[PDB]
Amino acid sequence: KETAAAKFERQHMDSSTSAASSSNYCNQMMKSRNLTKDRCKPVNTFVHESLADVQAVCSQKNVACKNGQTNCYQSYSTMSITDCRETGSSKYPNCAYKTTQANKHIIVACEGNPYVPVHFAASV
Ligand SMILES: [Cl-]
Ligand SMILES: [Cl-]
Repeated sequence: KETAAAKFERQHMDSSTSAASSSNYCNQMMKSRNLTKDRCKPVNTFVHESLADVQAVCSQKNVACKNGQTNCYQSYSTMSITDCRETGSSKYPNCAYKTTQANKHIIVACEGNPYVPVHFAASV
């Protein structure tokens, strides 16, 4: 199995682009990251920052997670992100996503040793 840290990297990191540049970004990335293999993953966010900047969020503002957990952290600054969500015209295996680029603070849940992001919670 994939470790929790590696799964977070695979699903959310995209340090190779500064931002989504086309409406087809989500369709291409969801496929490239294998998120449309067994089913169409309904929602997913990609972060366009270096891995080190994202891992550093685990040392930033500690805030509560929606589920009540207390290992969530919010980034002090805004980051370049792309939210990908299936449209109503999406049916596996023909997955289709709406791409929405934005600059916002991210919230992640951290764990382990080293203590790194394991779950993408939300953006503000
Ligand atoms: Cl994979
Ligand atoms: Cl997500």
